[PDB]
Amino acid sequence: TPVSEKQLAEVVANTVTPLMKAQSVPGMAVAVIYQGKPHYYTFGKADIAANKPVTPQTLFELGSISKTFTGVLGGDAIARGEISLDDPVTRYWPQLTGKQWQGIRMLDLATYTAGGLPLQVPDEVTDNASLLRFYQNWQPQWKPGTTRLYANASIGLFGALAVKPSGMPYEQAMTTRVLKPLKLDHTWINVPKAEEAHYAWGYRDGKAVRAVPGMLDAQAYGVKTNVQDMANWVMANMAPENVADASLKQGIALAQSRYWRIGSMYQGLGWEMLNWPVEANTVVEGSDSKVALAPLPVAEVNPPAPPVKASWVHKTGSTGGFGSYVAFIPEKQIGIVMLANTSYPNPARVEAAYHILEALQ
Repeated sequence: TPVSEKQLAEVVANTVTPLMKAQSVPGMAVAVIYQGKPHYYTFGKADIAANKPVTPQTLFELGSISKTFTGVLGGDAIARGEISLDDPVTRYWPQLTGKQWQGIRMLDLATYTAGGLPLQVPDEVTDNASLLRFYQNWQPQWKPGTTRLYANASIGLFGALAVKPSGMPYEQAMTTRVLKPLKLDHTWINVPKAEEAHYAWGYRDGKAVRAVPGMLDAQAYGVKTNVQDMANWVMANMAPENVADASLKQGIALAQSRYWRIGSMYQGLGWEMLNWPVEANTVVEGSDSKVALAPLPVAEVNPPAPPVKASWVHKTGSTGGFGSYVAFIPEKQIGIVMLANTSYPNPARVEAAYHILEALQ
């Protein structure tokens, strides 16, 4: 169904406007990838009190969508020959001597199958000495490679260890190996003073808020970006054949590979996938925290299945004051980015995105 630019504009507006009013969303930046190019639509305010509108230059906090960058950076390191997903975690952290770590691979850290690592690294951890103490003391509730339990303590460590062989700190490795080659020049972990004027304000219970530190925060949920950079990020991931950097294109393919199957979903590195075609209720009913935070049994995909073009590839992300979502279908070469300055229900994000993409397929 060939939709015109005019009809596309109407499809987006008619879906986004009622959503924002029902969910009390202050502002939203949307990007739709259709017929080889990005289409931008901006709504509302970035700063309500100052009355600043949302523009394609407005910066939003990505939340867990930051994990897709971690997965690709890790994939790039594997493609360079620096690390292997089959290597034990201890190969990259010798001081981690606890015997409970035997059998736990880099793959397990990256895909939340280490055996029960908790959602977050505790507040007590304020340095590297205490970080080690935490992982050394941890006792697995399940055997490695049997149970998926979404955790920042898991993927966060994967990201920190994956960049060790390069000799660069995580931020520097991400900039040099992923951001720069893709020309994502307005994507930050640390927003410079010159860019603070573009930084949107997040809202929670009417209160204006913005992200604060941690330890493995950059690896798990510390990325800030505008809708233009995000659209290009989605384009590189849905069409890696067009990226020149050889290790990066392979890294993108590795992040979308299928390592485990959990019911109707498949776990990649950062990215999560479902076979296309898929109905909305399957995708929507899967985005509920009750199911998203639960420890679920996994089915090993061995060897890992390469990227399947007929897939619904996506990732949700939130912070105290922001709610974002990204979804794309490679077979159709269509995708969408929805960045907002309020954390509204994930099922609502999925429903809206599915509605828009359904009109383009």
